[PDB]
Amino acid sequence: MPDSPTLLDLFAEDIGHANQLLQLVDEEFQALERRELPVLQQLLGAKQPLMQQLERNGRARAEILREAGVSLDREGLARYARERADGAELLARGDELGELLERCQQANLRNGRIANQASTGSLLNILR
Repeated sequence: MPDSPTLLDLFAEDIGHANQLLQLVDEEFQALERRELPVLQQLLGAKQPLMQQLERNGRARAEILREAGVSLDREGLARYARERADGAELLARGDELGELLERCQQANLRNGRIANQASTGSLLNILR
């Protein structure tokens, strides 16, 4: 019976936002390499709404799983998914999101090593 689209929609939205974040972090890497200072502030401004959306959507996904009485990890998602028609897609998207968030975290650490990596670093700590 359970077939609400909400969880899958949250994953779909977050994959889009994580891809956009990764691209902005790469854009920032290029700017740093090229010593383009003015753009760095603008790239921070572009990352803000994404990190907010990722934070909020993480909290949404966590709340859905918690209310279903499952653990907030891949085994819990798998339990949630088990009897759902959309279950294989849930799992596939969850795993893709986990890879993208890790890629964002790494790329941001690479930039940081070169304030504007702070909120990115924090949000990704929280989300992982």
